[PDB]
Amino acid sequence: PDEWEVSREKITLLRELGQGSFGMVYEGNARDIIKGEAETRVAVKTVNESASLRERIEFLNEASVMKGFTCHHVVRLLGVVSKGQPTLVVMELMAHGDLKSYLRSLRPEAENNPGRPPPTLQEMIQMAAEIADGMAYLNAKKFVHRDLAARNCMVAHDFTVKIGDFGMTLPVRWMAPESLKDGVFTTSSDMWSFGVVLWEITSLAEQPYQGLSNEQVLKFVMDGGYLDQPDNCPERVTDLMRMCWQFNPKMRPTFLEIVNLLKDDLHPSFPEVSFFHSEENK
Ligand SMILES: Nc1ncnc2c1ncn2[C@@H]1O[C@H](COP(=O)(O)OP(=O)(O)CP(=O)(O)O)[C@@H](O)[C@H]1O
Ligand SMILES: [Mg+2]
Repeated sequence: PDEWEVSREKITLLRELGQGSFGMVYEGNARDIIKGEAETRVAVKTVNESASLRERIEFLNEASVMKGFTCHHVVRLLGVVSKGQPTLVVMELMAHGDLKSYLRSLRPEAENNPGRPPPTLQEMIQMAAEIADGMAYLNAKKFVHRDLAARNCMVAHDFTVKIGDFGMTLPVRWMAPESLKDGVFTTSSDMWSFGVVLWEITSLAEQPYQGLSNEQVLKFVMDGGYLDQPDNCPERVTDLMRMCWQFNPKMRPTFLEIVNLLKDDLHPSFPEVSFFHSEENK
């Protein structure tokens, strides 16, 4: 931990990035936080003033959990400021924000279209694999996410997609039938959500089950229903989605199996940074 402690003086806040459950998250710069570089672009989490003592404590404890993660496909903790107020949690910056928002900016009618076409089949597979790789890492770490969705995935400067955090410490449209029914959460229910993320990716982040109320989705899914394939969705992605949505959780694949299914169609750098190809998984 002390090894993680960073002096407040080294952090410079630049602008608001978004609201976290504990408080505002800002984009900033950190002086000499990573060996080899003078200054690193970073995301800085803070805890709102209206927070109770216990929440300020839980805020730090969460950072402490992340200290144990070293996966290229999960957003990394860079350091923390726990001495004095306000406390800060420095994470690697994901320059393109949450996946959902990123996907909607690539929509033809997007008032903020970055100027490129929607994601290619190749890019979608790369995203799937990266997301699956991060999930496999978390699962190997004994963590069941419970809230996997595009909003909870992030996009780096080089477009690498990573899982935001270790999970939710509600998401009806993303929950597996057994979770909706018995309220049970497993890595298998995380696979179901994973499928909805793929659906989100192919639909450029449309609202799942648009038209149905959370009341109807609840019954629909529990009766065995699932999402319709987006228009002109690539067959290969449709098959992955279908596997993820088998009513019987024992029938769905594992994240490791997802990665294995797509390993021969990824960017060359993948094996050098993936958990799947790392020695922590062999
Ligand atoms: N590392 C990072 N890089 C860039 N933006 C980030 C970031 N971490 C957080 N953000 C921004 O802040 C928003 C909220 O952060 P985040 O989703 O991590 O909070 P959280 O963990 O409290 C959510 P919840 O409790 O709902 O799961 C993100 O949607 C994004 O816009
Ligand atoms: Mg989160």
